[PDB]
Amino acid sequence: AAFGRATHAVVRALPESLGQHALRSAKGEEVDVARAERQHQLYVGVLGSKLGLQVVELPADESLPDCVFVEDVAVVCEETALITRPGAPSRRKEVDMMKEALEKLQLNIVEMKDENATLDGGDVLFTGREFFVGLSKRTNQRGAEILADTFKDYAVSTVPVADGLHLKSFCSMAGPNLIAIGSSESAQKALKIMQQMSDHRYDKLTVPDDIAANCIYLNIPNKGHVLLHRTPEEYPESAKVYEKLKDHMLIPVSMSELEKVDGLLTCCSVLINKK
Ligand SMILES: *[C@@](=[N])([C][C])[N][C][C][C][C]([N])C([O])=O
Repeated sequence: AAFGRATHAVVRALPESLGQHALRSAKGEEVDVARAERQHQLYVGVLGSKLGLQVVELPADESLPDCVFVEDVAVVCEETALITRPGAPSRRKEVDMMKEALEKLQLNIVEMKDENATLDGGDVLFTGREFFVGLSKRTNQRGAEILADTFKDYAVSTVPVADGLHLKSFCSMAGPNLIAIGSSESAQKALKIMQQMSDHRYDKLTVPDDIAANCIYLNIPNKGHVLLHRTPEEYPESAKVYEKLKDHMLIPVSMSELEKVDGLLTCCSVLINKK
């Protein structure tokens, strides 16, 4: 029953249409869809092959350029699964194949139908003891409330998010009571507004680069602490910090191509503890 304990992961293959048609907050370089396919296969390979997780791998839909970012379509807590209503109208038909696959895992599904409420999963931080929900261009106040009710079991608190990002675009959990946090002003501000709002003090793992604050933390059997982090070729100074976490089974994972379209590590799966 440890924080980070998982048995299944839900992942979705990226469509060829992601190369040219995936939403991306800024203009960047060309997407090597092949390279992004490799990088995705290596991501899924760690979770399933190396870490023993049962992986649910959904088929790529071409008409949904962003289908590979499954995090944004669902939020799982305990045995309940909140099916979101993404900020991006064009992204809502990913809900459908995720819904149907969460049904095969026997999860308690609650759907966000409220035509006014929006929520991207990436805007949701779950520390194990409460919820922090980002308010952004993808997630609204009304979306936060529906989440607050689905999991009445947990305290929800909201924090304001800048630019064209998610809350987890600069943070995530690095272990039980350890939030990975970016060094930027925007990230520090966010964290401090989160700190004041809880009846608990979280330890902080501060890293130079905000994007590299987005890692995946798992507590898998016989292994203990496991952490997938952005590779040293990508963010060397951030990898330096993780490297110090000695009781953690550090796995470097590349996400350079998908990053072009604002894809980070957490975005690409939904983690599930089936007891
Ligand atoms: C991750 N959860 C970051 C918080 N989601 C990134 C989604 C990127 C995608 N291209 C989109 O929705 O625009």
